[PDB]
Amino acid sequence: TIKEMPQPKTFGELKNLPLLNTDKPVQALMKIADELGEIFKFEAPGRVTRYLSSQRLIKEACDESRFDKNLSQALKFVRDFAGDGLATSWTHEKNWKKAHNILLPSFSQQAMKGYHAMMVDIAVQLVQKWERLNADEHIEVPEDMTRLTLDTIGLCGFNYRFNSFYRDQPHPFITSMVRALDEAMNKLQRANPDDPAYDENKRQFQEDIKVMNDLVDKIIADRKASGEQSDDLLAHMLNGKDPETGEPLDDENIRYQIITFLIAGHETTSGLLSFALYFLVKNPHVLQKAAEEAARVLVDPVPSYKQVKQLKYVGMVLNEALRLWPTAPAFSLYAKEDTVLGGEYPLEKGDELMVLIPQLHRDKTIWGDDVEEFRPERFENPSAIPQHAFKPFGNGQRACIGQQFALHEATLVLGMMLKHFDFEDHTNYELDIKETLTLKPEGFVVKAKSKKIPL
Ligand code: HEM
Ligand SMILES: C=Cc1ccccc1
Repeated sequence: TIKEMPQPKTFGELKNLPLLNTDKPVQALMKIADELGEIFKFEAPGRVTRYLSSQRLIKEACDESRFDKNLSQALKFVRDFAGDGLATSWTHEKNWKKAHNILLPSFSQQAMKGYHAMMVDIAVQLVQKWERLNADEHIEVPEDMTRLTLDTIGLCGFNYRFNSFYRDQPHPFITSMVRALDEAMNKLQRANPDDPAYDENKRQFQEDIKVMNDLVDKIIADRKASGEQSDDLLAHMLNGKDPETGEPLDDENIRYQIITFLIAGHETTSGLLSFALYFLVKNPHVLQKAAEEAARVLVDPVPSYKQVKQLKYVGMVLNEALRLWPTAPAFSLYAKEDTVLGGEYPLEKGDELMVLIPQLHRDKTIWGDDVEEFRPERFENPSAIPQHAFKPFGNGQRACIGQQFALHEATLVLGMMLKHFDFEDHTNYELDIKETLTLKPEGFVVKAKSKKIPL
């Protein structure tokens, strides 16, 4: 029979809404889940969702015959500049399935072999930056990781160089994309959005949408004009046809895909590299085992695709960082039809669910009692992990299309970092996780002492 769902504290007619009026709402929801357990109701004026934390319930939420992707309010705000690109589209929009089918070959593990050389171009620029630091300078870790991931998406995707390692202030496009994301997220905690206080925000948002559209629309038009034949993401969208409908993407949807790759991939991936290096410096025995593998495998001056696939322990480090702090920490679902969740929670068609990934990844019934320890070896026998226990890239057809790109990039870069430098947590850095659409260890800094191995 039916179980009644717990609910966190309420604020009269505002219901639970003021609980998300905080700088770190994911971390606040994790503490609620510790207090209330695997499922709790969350109400706001005019809306409700149910937050899920256990593998037992999230295995069912991941059944695509019963639940489909919902656009969170954050994604609906991002949609104002990401349009109907893949991340901010409903599964029922025609341009979702058309873009999914056209793009999927461009994102496969096999496709990584053609992106590898340009990933090494940007990775070598990061290593050279660090080798050229003076004694006792330091590294700002998320900032350098983000320079790397943005430049790698831009080059590998569309043959465009942001030249982030040549700058203090980013390329105008980046400045506009970052200020537009930041406005979209700030709209989630704005009590009176038509107050004159926000006139300048409005004006600045429209200006940044035009900067992004103008740049990306020109890159697409320049490529079509030159007839330059390439195999990059832009090439495949200009050339590719959906096998189902037989149609290509139009130029406006190509622009939205390019903007989408930039915003979906830049901070997720740079957060994964930042959290990985954080956990290595805080666990020197794990750092040592990952550095030994990098030295044994990366025997040439430039890593090859085949070498990066042999950095097995580096891969487990990266999975263990995604376990503890998955950098896109939540995703939303709706019930396609009335159904019962977990034998005891009846749901009506349209009812929303939220998957709280960091909490899923702390389920002691899956991982055992040491869930807060950073132990990459927990990924040595991955066939033993039950279904839907480990969800940093989302679920099903609406899972991350960039997963192979992100992990090849992060394994290559973290392997080169461990081959080339010893690392010092010179400030005994205290973890402070800043939340935007993604998670970052804010202010994480290290010193890197060169092992003096040439490139
Ligand atoms: C470690 C890094 C990354 C993480 C943790 C991550 C995480 C996720 C998650 C959780 C989703 C599902 C969102 C939802 O259900 O609402 C998603 C979707 C998506 N991501 Fe990633 N992502 C990463 C890197 C990337 C990269 C590098 C790209 C592009 C190059 C990319 C492109 C996309 C796209 C286009 C979608 C929407 C796919 C669809 O719905 O068809 N991501 N990602
Ligand atoms: C479009 C932004 C985004 C960010 C994280 C995951 C998926 C998409």
